[PDB]
Amino acid sequence: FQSMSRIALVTRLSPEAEAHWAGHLARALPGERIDGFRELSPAERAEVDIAIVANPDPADLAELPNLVWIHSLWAGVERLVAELGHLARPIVRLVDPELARTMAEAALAWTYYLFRDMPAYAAQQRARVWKGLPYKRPERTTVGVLGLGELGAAAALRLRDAGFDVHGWSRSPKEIAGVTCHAGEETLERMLGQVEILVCLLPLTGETRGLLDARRLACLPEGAQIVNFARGPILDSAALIEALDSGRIGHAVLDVFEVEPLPEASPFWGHPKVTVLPHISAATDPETASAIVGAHVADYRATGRIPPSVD
Amino acid sequence: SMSRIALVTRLSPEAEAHWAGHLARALPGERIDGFRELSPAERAEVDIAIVANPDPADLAELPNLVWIHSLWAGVERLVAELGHLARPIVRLVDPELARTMAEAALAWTYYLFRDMPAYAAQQRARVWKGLPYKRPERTTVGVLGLGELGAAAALRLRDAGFDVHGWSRSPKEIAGVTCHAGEETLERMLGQVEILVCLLPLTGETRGLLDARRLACLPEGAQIVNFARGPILDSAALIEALDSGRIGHAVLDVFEVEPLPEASPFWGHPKVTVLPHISAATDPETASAIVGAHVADYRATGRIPPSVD
Repeated sequence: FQSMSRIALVTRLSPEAEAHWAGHLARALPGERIDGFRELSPAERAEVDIAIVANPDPADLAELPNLVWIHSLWAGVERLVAELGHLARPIVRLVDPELARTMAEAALAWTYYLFRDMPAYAAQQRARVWKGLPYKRPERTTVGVLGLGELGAAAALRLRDAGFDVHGWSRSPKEIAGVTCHAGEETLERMLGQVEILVCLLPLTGETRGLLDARRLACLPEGAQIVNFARGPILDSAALIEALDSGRIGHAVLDVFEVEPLPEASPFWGHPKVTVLPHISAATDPETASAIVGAHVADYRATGRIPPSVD
Repeated sequence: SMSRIALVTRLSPEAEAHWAGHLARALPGERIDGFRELSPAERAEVDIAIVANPDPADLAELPNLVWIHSLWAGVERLVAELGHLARPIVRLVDPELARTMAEAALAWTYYLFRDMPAYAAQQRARVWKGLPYKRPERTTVGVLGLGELGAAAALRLRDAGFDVHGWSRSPKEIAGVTCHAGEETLERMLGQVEILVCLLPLTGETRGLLDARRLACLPEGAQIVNFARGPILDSAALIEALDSGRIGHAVLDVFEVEPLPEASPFWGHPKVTVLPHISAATDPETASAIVGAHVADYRATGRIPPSVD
């Protein structure tokens, strides 16, 4: 017999979440043989040359000999490259050309969530309290964006077009029309000082790890609200909790955490001033994500060319 | 001897105080107090009441009252309810209202679209689980009512990328929005709408418009936002549609009794988001100046502004 090729879907998602993906991937890649890792026998595993993954268990990936390369379903594979660099199979991240748009949407939707007092109304609804809160217009409301790369800039422009008084910070100079742009660590504290809602869209490096520490959080106005779409380590967890408790920070929408899935024992889950999101601000719709995986897979079947991978 | 103004509301104390401060700035010459702060002698001095969902019982304790200025745009409830006083009622026509209502339409569409209720429910249960996203362009959003508010709202939604459908009783064309006209087309419109935003005025033709039958026309799991008025929507029918799964969620801002009594089932319902009439939310800075001008003109001329009747 001619030996046969196949694809394993290796995740640690809920079974219904994995099955949702399987269905979409099957649509995008008809004829490929795609199975949940759990469904494959040892013979079938030895046939697998491509793994499509979402937070896979390394133990499962190690049970696939003859594996050639990996396609993540996620955009952020930093967790994965560290966890699995050692398997010496290229890792391909899911790069979606519409990420900036979708992240800018999310910045706006969650700024509105805070601006329009949705959390407070939800809390009051649970206590059966009817109580309208003071409204002021966006134009008298200062919104800060940390990070002015492709995502931060897109986000700032959506916020601007919504009518907010938008301030931007970056390490280098940036000029974005209708947005007051601040440059360098020197101007950061003056920028934080004026901002009622802060949206974080910074990349994680040496110079940004712990950038939002106890000191810097204290620079924000009393009651300021924060949205973290960046990475966990940009923000000092324990310092955020103390600032929340004391009232310095009014509310925090958190999408990114040092450990993900966020462990059950994190105090963030229960915290009254915290909204926890499971790393979805910028997610691709699975139809689009699947079609991109599909195209990459199809190109490898045609050319033997592994797509551009990560270090 | 002198005149004075009473601020008569059933808002939160801090919401009332926010208004008092702004009104005081817009009307420095005047004496303005919260109704509760006035003694019976002082009450007899009051000639103008500035109101927001006032308690009629309070307005009745002001004898020499001449006219009323509402802080709200929709005073239809009030004119009927205060018919027995036969005193002019002046509404707030505020130019910023359309912008602010359109903002709200968008923000709460985003609340539903981005799955915020479900993520909140997961958070309470300590469940980490990303949900499928689909783009706005593949997502149909309906607006009921295409007056000044509904049209503004439709345009914000359109510019957000949503597949926007509009319904009104009269013909109307809004660019980049699929517009439906007349009660005949209503059910075909409801039929393809995933999120429905209600911005209809209360009239004879709209009382009970969203009844059991019409709710059933929506696709399974459709989500609704009611920024219109309580009687547009059949309460008990909504609750049964929520329970059965026909309707996935409902954001409700408007109720015939406000504050919403502690015993309403809407408070404790897991598929309901209750908002305390924040469809009346308006920046008081801007609004106060309009009240101010009206009050000032009456102090100068004795002319009551154009009232409703």
